[PDB]
Amino acid sequence: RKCELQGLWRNELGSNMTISALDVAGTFSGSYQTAVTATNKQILVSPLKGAQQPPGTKGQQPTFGFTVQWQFADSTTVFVGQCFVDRRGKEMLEMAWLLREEVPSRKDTWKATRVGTNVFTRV
Amino acid sequence: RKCELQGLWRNELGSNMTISALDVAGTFSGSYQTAVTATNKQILVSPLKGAQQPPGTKGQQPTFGFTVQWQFADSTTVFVGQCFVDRRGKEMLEMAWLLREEVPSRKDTWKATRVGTNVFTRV
Amino acid sequence: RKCELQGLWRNELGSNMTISALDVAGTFSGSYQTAVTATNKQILVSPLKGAQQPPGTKGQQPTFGFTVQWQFADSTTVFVGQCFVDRRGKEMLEMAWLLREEVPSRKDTWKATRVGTNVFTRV
Amino acid sequence: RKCELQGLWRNELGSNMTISALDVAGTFSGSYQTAVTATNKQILVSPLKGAQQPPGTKGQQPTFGFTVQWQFADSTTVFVGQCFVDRRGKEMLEMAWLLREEVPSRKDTWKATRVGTNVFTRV
Ligand SMILES: O=C(O)CCCC[C@H]1[C@H]2NC(=O)N[C@H]2C[S@@]1=O
Ligand SMILES: O=C(O)CCCC[C@H]1[C@H]2NC(=O)N[C@H]2C[S@@]1=O
Ligand SMILES: O=C(O)CCCC[C@H]1[C@H]2NC(=O)N[C@H]2C[S@@]1=O
Ligand SMILES: O=C(O)CCCC[C@H]1[C@H]2NC(=O)N[C@H]2C[S@@]1=O
Repeated sequence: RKCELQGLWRNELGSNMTISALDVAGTFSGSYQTAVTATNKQILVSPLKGAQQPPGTKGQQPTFGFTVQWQFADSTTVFVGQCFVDRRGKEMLEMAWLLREEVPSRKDTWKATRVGTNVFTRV
Repeated sequence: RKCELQGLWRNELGSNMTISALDVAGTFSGSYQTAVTATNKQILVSPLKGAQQPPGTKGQQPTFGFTVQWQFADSTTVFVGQCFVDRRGKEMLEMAWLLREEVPSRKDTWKATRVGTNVFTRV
Repeated sequence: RKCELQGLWRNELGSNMTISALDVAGTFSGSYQTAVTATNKQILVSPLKGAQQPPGTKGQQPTFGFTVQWQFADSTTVFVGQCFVDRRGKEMLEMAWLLREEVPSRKDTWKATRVGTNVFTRV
Repeated sequence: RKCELQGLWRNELGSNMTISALDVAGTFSGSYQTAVTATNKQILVSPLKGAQQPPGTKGQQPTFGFTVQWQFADSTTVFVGQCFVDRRGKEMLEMAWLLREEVPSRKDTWKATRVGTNVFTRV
């Protein structure tokens, strides 16, 4: 089915992710291979956990989000988004994300969160 | 233990959330009772799914995130953050969030995502 | 003059903007013709006001930001970004933005702010 | 003059800012003394430039935004917000911000932008 989250996706940065089938409650797992890191550590495949809303009846794909638990950094990213299918059946996940760094003190919390967007296409 | 995610939390908006114990992989579930909605629907307790990094050894709490699958809206929120413990042992979760609305077309994606911050204290 | 902000730009949504010459302090003015709106109002050209950092000497273009005072809406947008010149000399402004709605009370501030990204190319 | 931007403000991080009188077009200037920095540089007073919407007639203060050109860093911040007067007449600016780092290449743009919120009270 078009825009099913399950499967292999790639974003404009060259990152890849695999999403599992959805459980009955719309929960899913997956793995994320980022192309880029703000750290200087070697990148390792990392697990993700999320949930997607059940589909409506208006020809629109439901919203979803997940958390990436990076295996090589102390940071955590969450992504939230919605899939779209164009005229030609090409699927795209439009996503926004927040990347949270682990900071030394509460006084540094103001600087801890970066934000961005990604677009994923089906591999 | 201080800053253990498991338990009952409340934010400045008056929202409440319960977080489960962490599984071995640092995955957790929970429920979220928001005080506020951008919709005009009646608020219903909603499930959450997330993951937390394992703790370091520097006296700092690890980062974490989760997804809220709202039971009364087509939207999805993700939250990402870090707990802090003050001089007096009062715990606070410092969080940033993105709220994603389900939009009718890809051309409306630009307007689909709101952003904010919350601070949770232990109930 | 590569990556000189002064001039005419268009982003991926079809929005156009004109930036005036920078004054000595790096402040500038301009106009912004958005292709899209979250309102049901007729879009009208709107003024912008901003500032850019002095160029450094390392071959990297300086960061800059601006505010757009929409003439057809009660909201305000801020854009912040940096210009890049590709291998062929083509200029792109990579920007992130926040769109702030005017809300009826303080309790409503939580839902007031949308976030996104745009890329502009020279017209 | 309740919620008149002109004047002196301090936020929860200890930052101070002075906003000049608004000109007829609602544009303004000012200075910003941040208490905190993501750099290891000595903080220096920095100029801001912004704009505010014309007051409506519904008893709600208009949205506004500004850019801060940090004098001690290569980054730029944009703030966007709205003033509120509480039951006792106390004014608070509820603001969200983006802090854009200058990055060495375009490929690095993804990590360039931090986001957060501040609340200002009249000094
Ligand atoms: O560097 C880190 O702290 C962990 C790796 C973060 C990779 C980021 C980057 N990769 C990607 O595919 N989209 C952006 C948003 S994700 O936080
Ligand atoms: O209105 C909706 O679309 C679903 C409910 C969203 C509640 C928001 C609001 N509640 C809260 O505790 N923090 C903020 C961020 S959450 O998206
Ligand atoms: O609808 C409104 O409230 C005012 C118009 C906002 C247009 C938005 C939209 N147009 C554009 O070029 N980029 C995005 C970010 S801007 O806030
Ligand atoms: O360190 C830098 O790059 C420049 C200074 C940035 C200070 C930040 C910090 N100060 C403040 O009052 N609110 C937050 C958001 S502002 O970007």
